[PDB]
Amino acid sequence: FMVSLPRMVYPQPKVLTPCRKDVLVVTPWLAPIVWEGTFNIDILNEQFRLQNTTIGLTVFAIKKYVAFLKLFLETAEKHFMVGHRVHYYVFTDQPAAVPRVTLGTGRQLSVLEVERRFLSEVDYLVCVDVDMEFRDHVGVEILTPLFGTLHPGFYGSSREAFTYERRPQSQAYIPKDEGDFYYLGGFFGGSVQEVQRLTRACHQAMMVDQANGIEAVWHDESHLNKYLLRHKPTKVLSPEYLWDQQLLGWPAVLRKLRFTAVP
Ligand SMILES: [Cl-]
Ligand SMILES: [Hg+2]
Ligand SMILES: [Hg+2]
Ligand SMILES: [Hg+2]
Ligand SMILES: [Hg+2]
Ligand SMILES: [Hg+2]
Ligand SMILES: [Mn+2]
Repeated sequence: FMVSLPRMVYPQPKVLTPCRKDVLVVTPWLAPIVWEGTFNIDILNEQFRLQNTTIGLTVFAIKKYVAFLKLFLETAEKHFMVGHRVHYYVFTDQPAAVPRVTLGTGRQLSVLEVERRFLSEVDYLVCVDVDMEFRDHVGVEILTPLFGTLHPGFYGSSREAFTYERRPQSQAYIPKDEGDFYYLGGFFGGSVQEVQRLTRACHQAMMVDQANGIEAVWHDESHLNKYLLRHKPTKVLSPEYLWDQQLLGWPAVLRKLRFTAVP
């Protein structure tokens, strides 16, 4: 089970004072939406460390994308799950091109040239795009059975504007009157079991579409959105977790820019 937390001194939560008055911090199915100010990282760090949590971070770097690995890994070392056990999984067609990045204690990297394995090596899997860089804290506050991240270009949009697959001939089809949020295909995760269930579902849905001669408007992301619509995530990450400052600047609603696209 889980052992007791130790004595800790921190500000008492205020029942009659809203966390944030500018954003939604909980979904209709009671999943928290992670924004700066909603969590006390010291409490969460304690909770996950007491469980000796290991987080796997997977990235695919093919062809010219291998050039993004150095910055990605170096910044992950400074901001991703610092203090916890981390196992990086770099899938690439150029294993010899992977840069030799210096890792902190308790962190390792495996190069897989281009599943069981994940179940016995890590507790959670975080799947992200490699042409990115960490700029601020990305920690255990995101860990949960299944999470999706709000696409920075649609967080304030109506479901009508969401670029979901709109053709009924596709397994990723989502009608104009359905949809909670538009999740990004570049940052999702959860327990190994839940992540594998999601990838398995999308892989099969994509095979059906292919056989039917159709390709979802935004490929994997379209299927990811259909999956999360029908299997509600247990946590939703705010756009703080995947932003593009060049394209979107730095709105007041974002107190931190944690993971961003590289110019
Ligand atoms: Cl991945
Ligand atoms: Hg708060
Ligand atoms: Hg993954
Ligand atoms: Hg899917
Ligand atoms: Hg897929
Ligand atoms: Hg997917
Ligand atoms: Mn990307």
